[PDB]
Amino acid sequence: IKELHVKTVKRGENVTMECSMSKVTNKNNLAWYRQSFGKVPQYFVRYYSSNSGYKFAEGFKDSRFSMTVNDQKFDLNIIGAREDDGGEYFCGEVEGIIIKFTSGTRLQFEGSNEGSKSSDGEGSSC
Amino acid sequence: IKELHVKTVKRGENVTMECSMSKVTNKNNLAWYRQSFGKVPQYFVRYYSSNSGYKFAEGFKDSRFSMTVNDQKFDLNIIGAREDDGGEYFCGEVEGIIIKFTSGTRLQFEGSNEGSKSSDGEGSSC
Repeated sequence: IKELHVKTVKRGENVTMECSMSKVTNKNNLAWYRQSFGKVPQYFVRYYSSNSGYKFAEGFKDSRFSMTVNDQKFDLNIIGAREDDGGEYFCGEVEGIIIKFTSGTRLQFEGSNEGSKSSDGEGSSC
Repeated sequence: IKELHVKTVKRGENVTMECSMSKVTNKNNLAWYRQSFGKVPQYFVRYYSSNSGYKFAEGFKDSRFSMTVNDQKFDLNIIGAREDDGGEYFCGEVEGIIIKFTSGTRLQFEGSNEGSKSSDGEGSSC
């Protein structure tokens, strides 16, 4: 039962969550579904017989997101990396009346450590 | 976008988790998954034209687990919640090539450091 790839960084980066293709099946039932923290996972963007090769869910505005898709890949990408990006991401192919997430990813941002003037202290990592 | 039920719970508690029949489309396509923290989520138990009207994932045996499946309910029950029942559970139903998660619950425990001779030190917190 596979582990969610854990991947920390911070504001401005760019980050790539790699789902494979690769033992994948009916492309058209292939997805990502974004899960922000404490919410319920929604479908987010799907594969799409075209050049780029995807389409984001209708409910959805953000130039920052895209994917490299081709025969091997089905990766999301984000340019610069805000923080409410913070979430889990699973990529799954609905097949049957079941979806079998063949991967996804946790991306948690800052850590943190941000230029001394305002606030509490004590590091850390207690 | 629809939030998790946070359900903080005592080691030994019996827990039920709610999905509403009230608002599917087709109950032939509506199931639970369970993502153990920082794993990938997993088809877990689905709906079934049966007396009990459900049937567990083929990878799955645990007598604790059951469902209250009727006209109103698609209800996930746990006898003697223990620690590693923790995680996140969602209910959702496949619809074409998408699944749609109608709800789910972030079960957590205890809610503790349950104990006394815990502790390196502190108050708080947090």
